[PDB]
Amino acid sequence: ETESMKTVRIREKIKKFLGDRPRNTAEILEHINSTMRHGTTSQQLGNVLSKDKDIVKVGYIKRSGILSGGYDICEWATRNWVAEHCPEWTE
Ligand SMILES: [Cl-]
Repeated sequence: ETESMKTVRIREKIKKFLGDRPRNTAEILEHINSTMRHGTTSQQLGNVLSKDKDIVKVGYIKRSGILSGGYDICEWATRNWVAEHCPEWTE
């Protein structure tokens, strides 16, 4: 019922989802929100992903344009996935 309990539940779902390969924030949000009653927002999810040390940011695209407006897309992986697939990587 608590916000922490929800956040813990969300973290476990995200980690399972990211098991196979890295995914972008939009894909993660769609997955999470497809399997929870209320789910979360892209802003809140970004915070959760950043705060969870088991889930690491592996890429980014930022777009800006006089027509595009601006947006970012971030790519995330589990730390263990990175350790296994990029064994020269460190942070
Ligand atoms: Cl929920």
